[PDB]
Parts: sequence; structure tokens; C-alpha cells
Amino acid sequence: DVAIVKEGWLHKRGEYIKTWRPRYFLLKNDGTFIGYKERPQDREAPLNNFSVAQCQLMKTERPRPNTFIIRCLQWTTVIERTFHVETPEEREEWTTAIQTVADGLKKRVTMNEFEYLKLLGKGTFGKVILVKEKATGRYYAMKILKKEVIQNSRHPFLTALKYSFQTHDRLCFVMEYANGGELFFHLSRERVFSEDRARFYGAEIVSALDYLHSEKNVVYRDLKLENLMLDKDGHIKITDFGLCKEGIKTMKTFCGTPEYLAPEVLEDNDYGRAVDWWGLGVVMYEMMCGRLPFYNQDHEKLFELILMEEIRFPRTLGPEAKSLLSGLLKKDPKQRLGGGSEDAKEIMQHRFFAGIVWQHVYEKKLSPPFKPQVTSETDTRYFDEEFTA
Ligand SMILES: *CCC(=O)Nc1cccc(C(=O)NC2CCN(Cc3ccc(-c4nc5cc[nH]c(=O)c5cc4-c4ccccc4)cc3)CC2)c1
Repeated sequence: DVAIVKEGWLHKRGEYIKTWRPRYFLLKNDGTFIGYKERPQDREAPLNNFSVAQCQLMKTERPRPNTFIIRCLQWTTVIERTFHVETPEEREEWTTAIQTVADGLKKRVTMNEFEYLKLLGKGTFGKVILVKEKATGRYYAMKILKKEVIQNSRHPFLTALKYSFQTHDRLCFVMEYANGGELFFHLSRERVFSEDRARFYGAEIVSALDYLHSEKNVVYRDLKLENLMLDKDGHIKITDFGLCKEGIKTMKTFCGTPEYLAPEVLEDNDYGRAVDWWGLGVVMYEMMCGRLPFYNQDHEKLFELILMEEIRFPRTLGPEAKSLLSGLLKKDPKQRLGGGSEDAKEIMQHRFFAGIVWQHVYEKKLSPPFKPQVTSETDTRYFDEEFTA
């Protein structure tokens, strides 16, 4: 039943390097809108990252004429993809096709109950906020999004969406906020993790990535050290505090920092589940080596570093760790560990994760190698000022 409704060359604006790139886009009746560097001769499981389901289409003349924007709410994050064609007629042909398929797929808690503590981050369509529920004393991160531009599922290593409510102009997502401290703060304080400790953190991330891939059919895409926290027990919590942010202008405009970006994501080429395995490679590389894989100031260099410079490893690192990182950090997704049809299983069966019972990881049977210094989830120790040191 999966068929191509409309295809052709578009000009997609880079998602991280905001330049225009010619990409051949395939629109399918399942709602997938994928772009490729070259016309593909041709995983098969549809990724919701490219889905046009429940998306509003906007025709703009800024920043470039004949521009149409696809805006989608994915879980709790508003994403935008900006496209450009040569003639207005072409743009109408595309928007009508997309809107048709988007419709073809269509087949009391308030703000006063929380206390504002800290601004975690701000973006184009809203802000993220650290709150403390007055009643329970629990700590949460609240995503306040603009309503204009716009619970049943759970996993032990993902920041759970506790509840969602909306005001007259704002949509709010209340998520669990772990109080075991930022993982980069722990890695910064202890310099390097032992292979055993990194295996623990690594194993829990793999489980959550498998969940997002096989169950939710989604790519996390932003796996980095900054997006990892520990709970009071020292178990990993991958966060969901991301926001759409406009780029910043050496004279070029970039969206975020590239050091963790998979090569196929930098080039705005086709990407899949293999992206998170790169992300896992970067994270695990830093835990066991105490530094980022590629590092250079000039972004022109940093891009090349990720794109062409191949990773080298410390001699004090075990061969089992080498094999894992080497495969995880293959520049080509199809050669990358976990980039096959087996996905996560390709990694769970790796020598580095030998002896690890993967049902035990999911059920948190594994005893954490590190226990945060908190009495309870309400212990505000890792929010305090000595968090500086
Ligand atoms: C305005 C700029 C812009 O939009 N840039 C841009 C362009 C193109 C793509 C992106 C983009 O993908 N941006 C973000 C989107 C959010 N990603 C993080 C993330 C991924 C997945 C989840 C998530 N999704 C779920 C879906 C369905 N059921 C679930 O249970 C889900 C659970 C999660 C989840 C994952 C981890 C922790 C907690 C929940 C959430 C966030 C990063 C890239 C941007």
C-alpha cells in the first residue's frame, strides 16, 4: 500500500548549517517526507521524524520567495523544515500533495500549582522551565510552548511526560526532572569513567534507544552528554528539554554546536536510526577517554573533523572498547554498528556488552556504580551553588 505520491528536487534549508541544499524528496502515502542527496534507486519501518502527519503548512516569501514551511509537533518539541522551489506553481503542487496526505493519515492542573525556579532554556516557540510542584515538592521541567503554532507510554531511562495542560495562549508539558545531577558535571568532576561504569551508563542508553526505535519508531537525534542526567539512584535519564532555536551568525549561521552531530546529519542527507548510535559513540567515547572525539575551534575544521578525520583512541583503552567505539563512530551509517536491520541488537550482542542481561537493564536490576548524594528526589543538592565546583 506504501506508494510514492509525489517526488522531485527541492531546496531544503540546512537544519544545522542554514544554507540551501538541493535534495530529491520523496513523499509517500504513509506520510514520510524524506530528502536524499541523490535520486535513490532503491529502515523500512517508517520513522516519525519525517512524518507530515498532524503538520501545518505555511507558504512564505521570507527569507526566500516561493518558500513553504512544514511545522510539526513531535512529542513535546515543535520542529520546522523549510523548503524552496523555483515557481509558485511548484510550491502549490507540493503543499497540496502534502496536505492531502496529512489528511489522508487522519483516518484541575494550572500554572498556579507550580513554582518558577530557573530558566532552563529558551527557543523560537517557547521556553523550558525548572519548576517545583507546591503540593508534592517534586521537581519538574515545564515546556511552555506558543499555542498558536500548534502520557500512556513510559520507559525507566526517559524523562517521563507527567502531564500536559494548556492555557489560552500557551501549551505546557510537565516532565520529570532527575535530581541526581547532570552527567557532564559528574564526568567533569571525576574526569573519566571506568569501562565498567561507562558500560552501565551505555547499557541503559541502548535500552532506551531500542525503545524509541522499535516501539516509537523515532530517532532521538540529539544524544549528547548534556542531555543525560542521573536520578537519585544513579540511573540514566535521557532528557526531553529541547527547543527549536534560531541559528546564530564565521559569517555563516549555525544551529547549535556540531561536535556531537552525525556526519549524515551535518550534510542534511538521509538519516535513520544509525544517528543515535553515532550519538552513543560520542557519549561513550567521552566517558572512557575524558574528552570529545573531534575538537577544533574553526567550524570549517570541526565539520571536516567529523566528516573526514577518522577517530583515534588512547592506548590505555581496552580493545573491546575500541571495537565498540570504532563501529559506533563509522562515518557511513550503513557500515555503522547498529545501522543494520537488527538496529540495537547489533550493539547488544557486541563483545563490550558481554555478560550483560538486557532484561535486567530494562528492569533496573543492575546496581549503579555511582550513587548521587541525595536524600530523596526533593533533595536540591545538585541545584545548589556548589554545583559550580
Ligand atoms: C525550529 C528549528 C527546528 O525545528 N530544527 C529542526 C529541524 C529538523 C528536525 C529537528 C529535530 O528533529 N529536532 C529535535 C526534535 C526532538 N528530538 C529529541 C527528542 C526525540 C524524541 C523524543 C521522544 N519522542 C517520543 C515520541 C512518541 N512517543 C514517545 O514516548 C516519545 C518519547 C520521546 C522521548 C525521548 C527521550 C526522552 C523523553 C521522551 C523526545 C525528544 C531532538 C531533535 C529540528
